[PDB]
Amino acid sequence: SGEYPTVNEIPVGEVRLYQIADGVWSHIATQSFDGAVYPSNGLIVRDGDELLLIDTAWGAKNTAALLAEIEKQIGLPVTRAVSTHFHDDRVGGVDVLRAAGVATYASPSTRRLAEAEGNEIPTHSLEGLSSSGDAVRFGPVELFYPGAAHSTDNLVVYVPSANVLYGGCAVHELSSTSAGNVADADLAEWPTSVERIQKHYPEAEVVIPGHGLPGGLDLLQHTANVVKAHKN
Ligand SMILES: C[C@H](OCc1ccc(CN)cc1)c1cccc2c(-c3ccc(CS(C)(=O)=O)c(Cl)c3)c(C(=O)O)[nH]c12
Ligand SMILES: [Zn+2]
Ligand SMILES: [Zn+2]
Repeated sequence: SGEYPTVNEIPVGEVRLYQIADGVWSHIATQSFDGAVYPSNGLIVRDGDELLLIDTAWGAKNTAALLAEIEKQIGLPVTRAVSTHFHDDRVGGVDVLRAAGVATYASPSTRRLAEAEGNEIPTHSLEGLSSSGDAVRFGPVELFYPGAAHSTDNLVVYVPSANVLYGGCAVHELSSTSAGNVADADLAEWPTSVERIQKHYPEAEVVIPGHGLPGGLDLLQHTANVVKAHKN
């Protein structure tokens, strides 16, 4: 009823949307992984009379439910999707999107890692993002590669019309006490990559983590703090 959704409002298989700003929503879903249940976020950005989707809802059935929820709540077609790294919470559901006519995109780094891992593979490669600090436009957003952090391929997304920074899994929520799933992370480089985000997007007003509650710019420093403490 208006607060940011959590698993206690989200059975696995259901999707909720949350209005972030004019023409910007997050999507929230829950999934089971290794015997525990987790929430995860993605983004939806209005692109004229179409929608740009950032990240799947972590699974085929969740992503089908996401498309149905978008039709119910927004009613504009999702035409393109970008996955911000190669893990299942970002690409799991790409096959569903592709069969629903959505054009799916990711960096070549993400595509190679997804393929090697056996995860679903976005169709189209996003060039121009291979060096840290790189940025490219994609419809109503800017895609930015900050360097290795949560994963070597992680991208962040900025919505300039609303000063919304979608950090994906390189950014953690304020209540977090650990750095999440670090199996593919670079804990030593992560703070430097976060510093690059801070320098590039100093006017961000909303910061959205890959998992958990949005907040403000403090999520960036908090993420560096939790990562440094995990490393140590
Ligand atoms: C889908 C993704 O795959 C990662 C992966 C990597 C490698 C392998 C081996 N090839 C297999 C899978 C995945 C799966 C499960 C958990 C996570 C978490 C996560 C973990 C703990 C917490 C704290 S919490 C809520 O427990 O208190 C939080 Cl927030 C987030 C993240 C994340 O940090 O982004 N990503 C996750
Ligand atoms: Zn991940
Ligand atoms: Zn994640």
